[PDB]
Amino acid sequence: EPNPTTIAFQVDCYLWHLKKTLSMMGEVDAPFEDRLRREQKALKGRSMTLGIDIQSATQEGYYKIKSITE
Amino acid sequence: PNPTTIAFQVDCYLWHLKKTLSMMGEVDAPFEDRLRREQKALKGRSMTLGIDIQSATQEGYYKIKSITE
Repeated sequence: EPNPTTIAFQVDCYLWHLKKTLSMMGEVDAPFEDRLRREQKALKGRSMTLGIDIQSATQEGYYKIKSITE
Repeated sequence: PNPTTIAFQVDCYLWHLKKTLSMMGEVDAPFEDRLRREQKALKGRSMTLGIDIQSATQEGYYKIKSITE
């Protein structure tokens, strides 16, 4: 019985860190990095609702993505 | 290269990840709402780019693993 709403937040947080990383690396286009600015305001708003640290959650998301793949 | 294509590859493979989690029943309904809405977006971009989703997925996989940790 793990918690879907928390996993979702963690995964969204990590995926954002992954997507952002590629933008850091100049490998993506402007709309991609625009969805990135907005997704960021989104997670903050969600971070504040759930009361869950984003740095903390990125870690867990990273873990979850790794388990279903690699 | 090029940035629009990479971005499409990443989006598609990331979508495949999100759906996998959706199927595992490990994410909630809004995440699944985002997933279903995104799907119709990606089909738009695919017929705009001339890039089939399956193949952009395959590509997306290798691209992300190379930055994974």
